[PDB]
Amino acid sequence: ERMCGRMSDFCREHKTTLRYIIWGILIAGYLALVIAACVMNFHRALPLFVITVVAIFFVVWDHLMAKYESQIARFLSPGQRLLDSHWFWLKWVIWGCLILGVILWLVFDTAKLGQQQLVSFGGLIIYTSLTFLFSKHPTKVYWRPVFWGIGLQFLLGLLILRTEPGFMAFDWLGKQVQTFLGYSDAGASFVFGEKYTDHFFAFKVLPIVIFFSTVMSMLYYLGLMQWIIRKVGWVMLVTMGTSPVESVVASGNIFIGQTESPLLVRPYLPYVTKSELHAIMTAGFSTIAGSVLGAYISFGVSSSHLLTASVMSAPAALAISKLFWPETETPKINLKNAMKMESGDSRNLLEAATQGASSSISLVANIAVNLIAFLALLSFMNSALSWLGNMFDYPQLSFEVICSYVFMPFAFMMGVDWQDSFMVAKLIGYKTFFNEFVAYQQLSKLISLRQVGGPKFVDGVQQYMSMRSEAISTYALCGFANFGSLGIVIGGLTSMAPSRKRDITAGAMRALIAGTIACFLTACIAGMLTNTP
Amino acid sequence: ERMCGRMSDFCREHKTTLRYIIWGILIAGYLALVIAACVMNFHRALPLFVITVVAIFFVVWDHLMAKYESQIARFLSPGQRLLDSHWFWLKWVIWGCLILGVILWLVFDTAKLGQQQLVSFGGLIIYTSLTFLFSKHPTKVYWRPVFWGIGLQFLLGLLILRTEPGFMAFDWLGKQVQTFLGYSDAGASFVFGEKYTDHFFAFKVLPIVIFFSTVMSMLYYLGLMQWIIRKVGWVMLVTMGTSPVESVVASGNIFIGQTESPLLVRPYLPYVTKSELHAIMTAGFSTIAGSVLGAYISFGVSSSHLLTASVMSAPAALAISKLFWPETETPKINLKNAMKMESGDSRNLLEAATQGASSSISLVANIAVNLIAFLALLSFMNSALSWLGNMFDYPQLSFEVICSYVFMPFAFMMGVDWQDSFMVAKLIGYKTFFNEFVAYQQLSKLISLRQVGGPKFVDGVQQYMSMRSEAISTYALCGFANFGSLGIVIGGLTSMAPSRKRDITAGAMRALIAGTIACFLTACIAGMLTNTP
Amino acid sequence: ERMCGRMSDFCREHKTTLRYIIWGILIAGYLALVIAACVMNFHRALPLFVITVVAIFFVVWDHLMAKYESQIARFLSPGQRLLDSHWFWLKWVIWGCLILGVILWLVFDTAKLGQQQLVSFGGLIIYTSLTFLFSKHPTKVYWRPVFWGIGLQFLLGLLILRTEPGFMAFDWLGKQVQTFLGYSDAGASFVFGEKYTDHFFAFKVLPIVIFFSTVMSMLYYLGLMQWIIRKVGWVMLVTMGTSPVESVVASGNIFIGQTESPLLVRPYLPYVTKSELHAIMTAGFSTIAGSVLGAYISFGVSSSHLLTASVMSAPAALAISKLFWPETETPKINLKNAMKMESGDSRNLLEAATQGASSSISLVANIAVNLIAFLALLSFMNSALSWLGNMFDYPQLSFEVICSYVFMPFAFMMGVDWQDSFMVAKLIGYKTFFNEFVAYQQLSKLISLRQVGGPKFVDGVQQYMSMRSEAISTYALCGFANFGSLGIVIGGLTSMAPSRKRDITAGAMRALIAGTIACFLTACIAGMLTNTP
Ligand code: NA
Ligand code: NA
Ligand code: NA
Ligand code: NA
Ligand code: NA
Ligand code: NA
Repeated sequence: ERMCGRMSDFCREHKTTLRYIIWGILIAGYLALVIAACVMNFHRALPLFVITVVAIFFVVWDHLMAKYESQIARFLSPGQRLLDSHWFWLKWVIWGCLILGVILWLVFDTAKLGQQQLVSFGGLIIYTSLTFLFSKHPTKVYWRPVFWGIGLQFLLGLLILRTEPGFMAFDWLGKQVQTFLGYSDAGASFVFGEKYTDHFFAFKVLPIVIFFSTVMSMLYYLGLMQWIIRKVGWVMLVTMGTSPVESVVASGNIFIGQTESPLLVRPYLPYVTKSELHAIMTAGFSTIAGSVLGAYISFGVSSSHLLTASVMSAPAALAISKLFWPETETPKINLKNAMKMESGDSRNLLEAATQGASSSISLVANIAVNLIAFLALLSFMNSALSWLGNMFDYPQLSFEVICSYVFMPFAFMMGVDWQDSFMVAKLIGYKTFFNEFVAYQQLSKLISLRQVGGPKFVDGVQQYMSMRSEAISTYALCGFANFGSLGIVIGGLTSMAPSRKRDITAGAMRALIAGTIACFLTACIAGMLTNTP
Repeated sequence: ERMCGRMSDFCREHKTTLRYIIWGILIAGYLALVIAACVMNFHRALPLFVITVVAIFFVVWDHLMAKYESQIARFLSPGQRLLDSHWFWLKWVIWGCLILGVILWLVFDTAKLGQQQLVSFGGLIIYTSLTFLFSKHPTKVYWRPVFWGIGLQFLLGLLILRTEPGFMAFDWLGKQVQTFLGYSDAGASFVFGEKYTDHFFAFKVLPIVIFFSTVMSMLYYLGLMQWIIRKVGWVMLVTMGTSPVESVVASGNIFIGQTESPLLVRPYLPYVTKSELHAIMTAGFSTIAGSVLGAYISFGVSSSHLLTASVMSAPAALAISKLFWPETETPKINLKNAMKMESGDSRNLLEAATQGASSSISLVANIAVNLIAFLALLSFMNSALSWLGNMFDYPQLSFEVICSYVFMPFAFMMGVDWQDSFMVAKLIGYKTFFNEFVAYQQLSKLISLRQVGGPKFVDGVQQYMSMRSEAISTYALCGFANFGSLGIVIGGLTSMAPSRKRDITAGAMRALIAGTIACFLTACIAGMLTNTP
Repeated sequence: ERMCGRMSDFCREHKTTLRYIIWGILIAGYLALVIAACVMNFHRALPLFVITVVAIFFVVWDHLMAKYESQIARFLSPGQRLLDSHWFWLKWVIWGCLILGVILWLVFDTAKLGQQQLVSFGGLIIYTSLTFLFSKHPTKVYWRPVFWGIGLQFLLGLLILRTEPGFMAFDWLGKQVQTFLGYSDAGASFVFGEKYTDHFFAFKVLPIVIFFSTVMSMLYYLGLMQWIIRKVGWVMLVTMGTSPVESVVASGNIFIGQTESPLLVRPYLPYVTKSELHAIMTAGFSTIAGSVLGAYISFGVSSSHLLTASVMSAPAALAISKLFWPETETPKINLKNAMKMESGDSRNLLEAATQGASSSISLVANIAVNLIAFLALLSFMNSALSWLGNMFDYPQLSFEVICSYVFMPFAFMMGVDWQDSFMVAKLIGYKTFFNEFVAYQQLSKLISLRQVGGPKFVDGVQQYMSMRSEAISTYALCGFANFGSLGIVIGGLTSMAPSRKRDITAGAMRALIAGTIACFLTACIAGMLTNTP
């Protein structure tokens, strides 16, 4: 077997030049297909040309920043030194201009929209002030991440809600998610048949959760999910001044659920502070997950708003966390260690597909059983309350009637008009005492009634509300914060870090309240930028 | 933050007087609603007045017994000393009166009802005598728990089956369980749709098991389930003279399944004797669980009888256990340690709801798969037996035909008439070789046919039986004793106490036989008190 | 209790003579029923007489071989010594006759059938030669198991495909499996109702997997599955010269899946060589399991071919394993230790039924979810490829079009005609990138279209292919080899033998490729023996 020995020596001799040449050939093939496509017809091939360009730019970009990091840094140092020399007097000029601009925007845009928009700005001040008064360390507050986290949300809103490019971008992005959730029907129509639509939620909606979970596991194997997380976590780290670990877990919670996002920093969890641990739990309570995103879109909830609320919830969570539990210790973990994300144990892309499908088995089982239980309890609670009410000639008493009054101040401060504030309060109740599946199922009913066009009042009962109030409700409800999830959060985190059980249990309730305040902050900014139709 | 420091000092200074005042205000609110209700209309508010009274009585009762325990005990000591002085001659007078009363009841009530009722009394003597002859220690028998356990069942039967108050109480109690199992439909109609009734057992019955499991976990968090268990376990402990640990696990098995009720005494399991371990396994084999109670009621099985059989099965199990395996050692665990029941790890009532729903996932999965398997095996066994029978011109041979003859003596001794004893024997077979889901599904068929009113015989084949025989069958079938559950019992108990694997394995088969005898004892007492229609 | 003491002494005194007499009475009862049946009517009782005879023969056979093993061995030694004396010149005579016979069979049978049959013989030479050239140790090849493993497949094919007795035997055997998969409907029609057929795959096909899994666990408790495995593993051990451990795991993989068959030798896994570990993984990739056999028959795939492919896949796997990774070490485990199979922990046959049902819960859950995911990915991949193709005026581009060209040479070498080789290539693709559920669902479509009788071409598109090509495809697709199963195999084996993780990971990819080559070897032998209709 001399030939077998020679072939071996060839490979080990020039392994780097063999495998690199192969990729280069593959790349040339792709580029040949693209250029040929544009030649045959450019307008038809435009989306394939755009994708190719943006990918090339980032590949080049990321390559340059990695090699010329030392040179770029020193080239920026003379400027940073000059600013720190004049910053003692220049800070009052920059602050004064920002304040002036906030006043001008209120006077000339918010005040024009109306009173409900001004009230939304007041709720932002009130929700923030209450977070300070009830802070763990009201004298230790670092105010930089509070003002940057609110400013970033406002900039995102302006771009996305108040410009055509950002509006067109997130309307397009939402329509792609709708098209993508239809592919699950091919799998659902074989396992459950052509009559799979006889059981809509079980045989059509839970397959979407399986498919999206499968896709997310493929993007983590490829390293595309980690590539976006580092980009977003760096913007928040360099503006807000937040620690690397809590910046990475916040950007990851935009796409990943609360029980899986701390795995992005699993080795370094036993050494995080009490404030970083609080931020890790707040970020999970203030966001949702991509696996369940398509389920809410299937109900009839706006895809654009869901995507916008999720992106705005990362800087809101860190701003409320750092104000509800500021940092009194010194952080140990550095940037390089936080940005490295130990990828899973999948040898190929088809093994990553099966691991994501197998992991979805327990998710869809718990979704289904919690909804059977919660909705049976509600039916019982409402029969008991009518039994009791009838003893005072008020058999209308319900869980909805009580929540319409208990949570109505929170909705009014988000800028919902008086009438609809009693209908939004009911949804805050469903989310708080049950979950956001229940709440979003009820909101979708209200959306459908309005689209039909029937009467708004029947026998003095309001049937549906405005579109602005459905928007504000979409942001307020976008989070995994509910009283029953407090134990699966504590347990899952202790499992990753058993040495910290004492600290985890102490920060979990404050983190759930901060999560709710974070989602309400997003709804006040949306409310102050949306007009009244 | 001086105000924050002052507010802190106020709370830590008078924490006891702050939280107590709050509860007192809440209590005054409740009482105000009740009194106002009765004022507006008393007859309508009666059930809310009754509930409030019985709760107040027990709260006061339990408070007095806890404080004045030492005084009450000594006040009873002069009487107990006098009785132990005259007990040497007074024991013959009390025994003679009891015997006389048993004879008078047989002559003037049982003999009037008929021959089938007298046979039921004979089966009680025969089942008990066989338990002695085949005892582990026939010379070590302590006879006090054998005669009290039978007497308590007879008193319960008289009260519940032979008085209007006890009959009305348990008929009312059963109708509340029926109303309560309808709330699960609100959850089932969303997850599975309006067509959830196209798949009755899977999409309507298994949601009842989820809902009841959810509710039981809420009552354990509140401490209401443990409060009833201590009351019942104390009556059996003070009459029968049974050990605290086996008295607590028997009363808990009325409400809790066999794999979860030993958790009521998990710390003390490595130190229980061989007789207490046998009793722990017998009690689980002689009872059912609240989670599956509503499933059998959905079939059409009487709710009152199921509840009565479960309560009577606790003193029957201990009487048969102490006769099949008497105590030859000294018990270590005392009363205070057995009555303390380490409650779970739920921080609130909505976390207790989700833990009970999540735990039901594996229960309903195993119920469904065991029924697919058992009913497919039966179809195969019956085709093989017809194939074989046809070789002798008897293609009617079946599993039912064989069991109608093998188990017919056991049914006749419970007081079932000759004809119907061959139909009850088939049900004993289904339970023994399969489970009590199969058996109760078959009994419900027979109940429906009788209600319809068709012919009782068609072509010489009896279609349905009497109502007394459906009652006796309801008691005989109320237990988790079947040959296939012997391994999930051993495994689950070893997990809790790995040091005792050797003892657990030695007492498991004797405990399964004792379980069956215990359920048959209940059916003989029901049979001797029920009249022939 | 003197009588209880005497009865005890009687049993302990003559326990062996008491329990043996009982079995003898039971046996006499069975024999009495059989003889009586034949007397009443022999032709009707024939299948019960045949079964009884074959059982008696093996019981006697196995008893004689166990007692007279030493005598038989020495009686054969003079013959074995004579052969090893004349074997130096007699080896050329036996080899020359075998070769001559292969030539005569090609000239006078294969060449008569046609060109597609001769090509199938060439593919056998080509697939085998490629396995050598790419071998791990091309200079260390022991050629005895390569020629015996191919010869055994050819003998099995001749017997089963080219004689009436073997054809009638495996057609009868397949019809019994069809009858047996109908009993699951009794269980499916109660859990899911009379409308269980509204969801065919979920509510009718997955109950077959539950029932077959239940039955296999009962046959392992009885020791009937281990009794067949030893018989088949001994033939391969005494002909091919393979190690005891890899002979036992190959025969067990005919009936048992790949994640459970190494449990037949769990204690001895830390001491197996690198070649035996490779063979253990190849055998699992080249076979299927009895639990999923009925699911493929429900699609419409031939029962006889599935059974034949499974039996032929055991000697093919060992022949390709020993050529792709020959043995360079010394094996430690001996025959007695490999043939002993530690049976499970079931105390009776009804506990073995419940353990097999409970184990099927995760199997049917993973089957269903992987199919929802794989079929949703396919729908997406095909829409993306049409989007891209349309940029060149070729919107027909699909995953099927690409696989019809990539895998067409592999199908042509198995002897599929030119036209149908593009349709078989699509199925090889489905299996490789997804699984054999997807592939067999697509093959069944093609079978049904042909049975209908419609047009074979519509608009230039071939709709169905020949019956010979459906046969060849049935053998090529009978294996659990796919890229996504590589991680559940590694993990499950490491769990059994954590010390070998390094070796397991190194042989897993070579074992998956060898698995595929093994299934393709079976299809070339089937193809060279099947005629063109
Ligand atoms: Na999240
Ligand atoms: Na949010
Ligand atoms: Na119980
Ligand atoms: Na019972
Ligand atoms: Na296998
Ligand atoms: Na195969």
